[PDB]
Amino acid sequence: GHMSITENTSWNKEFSAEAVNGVFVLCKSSSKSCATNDLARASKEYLPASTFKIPSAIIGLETGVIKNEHQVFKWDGKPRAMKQWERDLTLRGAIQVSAVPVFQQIAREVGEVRMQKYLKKFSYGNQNISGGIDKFWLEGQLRISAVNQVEFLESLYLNKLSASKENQLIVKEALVTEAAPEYLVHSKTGFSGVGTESNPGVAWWVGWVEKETEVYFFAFNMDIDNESKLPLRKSIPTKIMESEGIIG
Amino acid sequence: GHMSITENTSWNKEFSAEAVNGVFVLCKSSSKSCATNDLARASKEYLPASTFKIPSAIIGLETGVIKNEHQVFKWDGKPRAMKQWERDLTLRGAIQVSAVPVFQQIAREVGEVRMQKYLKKFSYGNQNISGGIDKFWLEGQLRISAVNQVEFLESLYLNKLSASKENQLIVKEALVTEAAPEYLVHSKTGFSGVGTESNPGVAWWVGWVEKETEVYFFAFNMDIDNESKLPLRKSIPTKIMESEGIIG
Repeated sequence: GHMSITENTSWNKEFSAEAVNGVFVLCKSSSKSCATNDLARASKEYLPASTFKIPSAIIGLETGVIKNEHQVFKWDGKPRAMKQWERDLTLRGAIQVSAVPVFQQIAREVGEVRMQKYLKKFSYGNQNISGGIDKFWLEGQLRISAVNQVEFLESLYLNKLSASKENQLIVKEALVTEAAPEYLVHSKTGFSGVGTESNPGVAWWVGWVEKETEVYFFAFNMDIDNESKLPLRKSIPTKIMESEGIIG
Repeated sequence: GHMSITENTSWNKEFSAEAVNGVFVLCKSSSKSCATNDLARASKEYLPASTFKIPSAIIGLETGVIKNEHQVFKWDGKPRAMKQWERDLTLRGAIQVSAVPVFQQIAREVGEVRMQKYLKKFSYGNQNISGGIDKFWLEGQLRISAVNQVEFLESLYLNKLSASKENQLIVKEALVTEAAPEYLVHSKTGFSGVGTESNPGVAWWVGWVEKETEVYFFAFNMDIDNESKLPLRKSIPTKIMESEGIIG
């Protein structure tokens, strides 16, 4: 891209408090003005986990696998890994509750050939989908950096991905997580799991904030080996955005 | 259209509690299953006031007067009737804070001819934009019923208005007023003024609620001659919707 990124070690204060190894990337207006606590980690690539439901939803719409925004994903009554998935869901519903089996079936119907095509068009991380069509974003070799997330979300915000504008808009409405008269957040979490010995998992929070006529893009990730640390994925970025005057 | 509407006089309870003359229309799934406290008033046409900045936004975008969803509406410094308008505004911001001058200006640009044609394509009320190219929906001759509002909003929800799908989606995102996992409200208020004792003005609340995989369309209006009653345009529909198990 044409990203211009400045390291700002003052942000590390928010991480040391809870002994978190992670990165926050925050861009005002565009990728031409980004800041981070850690330039090295900003460009390091991790498993996307549920953040991948953003490209996946757009690819589902583009291919016709998802017929339109009113598509209902019916639950077959068989056990699913979380109780909050054991129910019929809309597209927004499935994204918001990170309904993995819904997106596993989307991925299967999209198929390897089309999936590869679109991750190339989107410049989505290392674009490596190998090893199983219904789990490459969960435990396979797909990797993306915080910098790449921000660039990808900026394109989405601008309707500049190689997808119809209407498909980008549908997926954006599905990502709205806070709506006030002059404060709108689009965001998505992810969590790969707790990893293995000496190879922690990754937790994500990515999105953008529209406050007045200003827009801020963000991507956070952190190493995680314990599920009780999970809420830090939103609290640390929230604190940093508060200190910048974005939130509150 | 094909609306099927049943009168249920029990709802009148939440009106008489407050000495309000008004109507509420509430439809589950589609206009094929609607209910109201008062059939006659449901079809009676009133000034849309700020609820007109839904069709006018679409018209704005369809005509080119609004270039896209990222257009900024620049303030000029000159006073406006309220403080919250004295600032630049996104399309969303202006809808959500209900910036009359922004929309006055949009109407002027679209002009009477284009406005007439589109209000006809949209079957919007009595389609009378007389005596105020920039005032017809606030003081002029334009009238629309609760039933018509509902049918219009369902059209918008389904992307079935005579406008590109993308413009419908742009305006829909601007109407989001509440966003939770599994609960999404799109909505828009209106007021027109306190009028007289003989001829009181009207207050509106219109929109839809997506809950689980269900959708509910609503339109409320009421007679209003005292500004202190203005929040009832929300509390009465809210109480009716709660008792239907909707406000989760």
